[PDB]
Amino acid sequence: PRGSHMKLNRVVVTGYGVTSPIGNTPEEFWNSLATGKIGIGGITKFDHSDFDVHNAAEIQDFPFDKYFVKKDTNRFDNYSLYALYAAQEAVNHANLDVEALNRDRFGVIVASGIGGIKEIEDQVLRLHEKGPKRVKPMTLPKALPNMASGNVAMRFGANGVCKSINTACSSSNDAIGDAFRSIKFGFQDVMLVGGTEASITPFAIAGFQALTALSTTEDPTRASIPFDKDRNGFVMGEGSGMLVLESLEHAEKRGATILAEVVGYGNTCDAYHMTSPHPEGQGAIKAIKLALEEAEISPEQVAYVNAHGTSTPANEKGESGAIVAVLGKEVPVSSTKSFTGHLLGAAGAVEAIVTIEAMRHNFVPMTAGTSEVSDYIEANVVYGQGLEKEIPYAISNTFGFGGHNAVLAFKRWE
Amino acid sequence: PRGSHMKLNRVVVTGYGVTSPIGNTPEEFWNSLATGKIGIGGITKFDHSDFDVHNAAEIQDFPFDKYFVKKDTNRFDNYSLYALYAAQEAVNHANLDVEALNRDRFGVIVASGIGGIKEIEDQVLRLHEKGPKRVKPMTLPKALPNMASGNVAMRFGANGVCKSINTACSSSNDAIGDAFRSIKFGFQDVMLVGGTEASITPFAIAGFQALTALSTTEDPTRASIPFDKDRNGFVMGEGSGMLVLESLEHAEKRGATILAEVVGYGNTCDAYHMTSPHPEGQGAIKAIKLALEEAEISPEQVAYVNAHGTSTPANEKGESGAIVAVLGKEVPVSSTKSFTGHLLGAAGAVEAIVTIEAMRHNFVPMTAGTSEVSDYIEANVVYGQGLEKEIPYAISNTFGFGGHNAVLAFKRWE
Ligand SMILES: [Mg+2]
Ligand SMILES: [Mg+2]
Ligand SMILES: [Mg+2]
Ligand SMILES: [Mg+2]
Repeated sequence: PRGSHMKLNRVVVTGYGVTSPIGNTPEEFWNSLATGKIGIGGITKFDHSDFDVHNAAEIQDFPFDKYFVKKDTNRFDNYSLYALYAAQEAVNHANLDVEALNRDRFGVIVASGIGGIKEIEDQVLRLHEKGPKRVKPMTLPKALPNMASGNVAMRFGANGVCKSINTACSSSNDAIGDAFRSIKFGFQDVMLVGGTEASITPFAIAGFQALTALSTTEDPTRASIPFDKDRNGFVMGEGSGMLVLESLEHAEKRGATILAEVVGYGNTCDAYHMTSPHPEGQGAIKAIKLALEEAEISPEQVAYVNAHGTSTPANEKGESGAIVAVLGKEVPVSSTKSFTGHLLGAAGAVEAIVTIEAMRHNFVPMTAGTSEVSDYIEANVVYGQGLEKEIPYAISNTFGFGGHNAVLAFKRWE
Repeated sequence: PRGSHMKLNRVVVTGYGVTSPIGNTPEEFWNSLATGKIGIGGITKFDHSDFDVHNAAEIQDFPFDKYFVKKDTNRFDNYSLYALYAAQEAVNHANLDVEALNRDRFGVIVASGIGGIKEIEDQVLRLHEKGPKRVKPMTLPKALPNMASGNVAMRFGANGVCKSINTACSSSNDAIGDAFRSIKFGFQDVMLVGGTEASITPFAIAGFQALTALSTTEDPTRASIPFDKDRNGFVMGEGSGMLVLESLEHAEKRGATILAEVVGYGNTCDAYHMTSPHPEGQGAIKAIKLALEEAEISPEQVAYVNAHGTSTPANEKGESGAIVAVLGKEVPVSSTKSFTGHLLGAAGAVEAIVTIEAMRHNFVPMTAGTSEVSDYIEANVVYGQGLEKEIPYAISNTFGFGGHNAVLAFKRWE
């Protein structure tokens, strides 16, 4: 028989990995934040002469050779390559020996908003140029958005939970929350969890341009400017973040080095507009409150907010309103999309890494680029330079296309 | 403060909705099963002259006019239309008054494996024929796989959890399991949950043909033949199933009519091959056992298995092996993909409806088409005609591309 009651478990972070426009190790990634070096510049992945958008945050130095060989491009779109690299880096960082685990209690969640969209565009064209017999056998294994999760599970022998979650910009915030809840409620002992996106393509840029969602600002240093009066759309980035989560008991029993604790998760829905956030941040308020309630902390204990902060007029008006409503005007807020661009399905995972690293360095990274915050924005937006401070608890927001709100609360470790 | 312990809740089904190749109401859908009328025939959605596959299970009578008007095609791909129709039908069936609910405790999960893939193919072509300025503004709101969930939430004012899950063929089995766990652990009181797919398109058929995953059998009555010695690939279907799940307390307090109870969920990963299931069903065995353990039932109590049963050599060899290993050679097994085709991300939701309807009618639907089961298959495969019997508990399997195994256990209600 099963018990009537479940005794809750604590959940800790033991390692992480990243490939991104500002670095491919936590040390490189943090150094960019601490020195004020952004990753936005002119697009190089395709000819963008006919577009209205000419900037993106690219990974121009992906360390392909560390783990892969040429034949791996037959099997993996970049959206999977990025996840596999970040997952191996996270396993290494955690000093996790996957051959010593209970593999039935080891799971994987790899979120993505769009999946292998380069593969889709290129094979649609091949179909219509050459006919159906010439579509590549590996088209769907490369393209379908769940495949990165299955690929990561195969690499590490994870026989437990394996899934992908899609909530657009919230996808990897929801992934980390779901993995946290799995471990908290006793289903798994170890989860590799995060997100990945590789959507700097003609089609995906054209689609977001058609939605009027992208900044058309020519100067790459003035294009991603969250909370700034001149903001006018997001700048697309690419990459992956992956975290190792463990039960506290599992981590301590094996002598792991613990990097942070996950303590709360809030997920709500605006049920308001298909792509615009609620203008007063109504769903965002409720998501923040849920995360704090689960973590058993008061608003005054939150010492940093890593904002969703995509650099749109509507987003930061509501998001500042939501943060002020729940937490007030003193808590420091910054958006690191000013450095990384908008990583879409990978945004929550990379921003969880930002938040953990901020707690471990006693340092709130600035919002790069921003100079003049809108008059009506009442939140304590950090810009110009970062802030030295103790950060015992912090939250990271994502408020995504489709109305999906997700907030994670983290606690500094001992 | 939060408790140290969570008191578990029971979870019940109060309504469901369906659009599918064998019907667009539970009554039509069941009647097709009870009379032996399949939904597979020649493709009509595109010119398939150049293809090797000429059959599919289409919805050729979608009741567009019941809820939609012409302008809705500007906003919604068919993958969202199908989900919105099935969700409204489920709400109606449940006699759920969405204006009387706690909307913060009302959530939505709409699974999909591929999302608005017609929109993607058609707008890729527009991009390359006319240039980026001519890509339609609603391209990504129509295409992205999370949008159906957000659309359903907006229709009903669901302000709680809103997400999409992608585990290919397992997507809506995992969706229903996730919603079940949310309610069981006290996060939500009511969830609208299921899946949707609209992938009978040149691109998606060409992709599955290139994977060698589709039956090339010309006779539509011999193409989807799960467990049969002549099986040679799946037949693609389309549509959506949506269920209303409630806590037992919420359902009884409002005087709902209860249709079934959800009692267990097992999710594991083969971590074996990217698209082929483990040949001996090793991950499937563990997923079945997890569902039974959570439901607190013994193997002998399972009275029907709705198989994954896609009509591939490798699938049914391992799946029969897994069923025999855990449950033995007497429990009746049938695959209704013989009627509906493979609904991909919608398969688990429509098959949950099959399973519930079987329990409510005291009737195991047959596997249509199949005549001669492979010599090595030891499971009690029902074919030729369905079986009259009491079904107090039942399970439904999905074992999807990427290694994702999901099993749901249901209990008949009082
Ligand atoms: Mg660098
Ligand atoms: Mg954030
Ligand atoms: Mg009919
Ligand atoms: Mg099934």
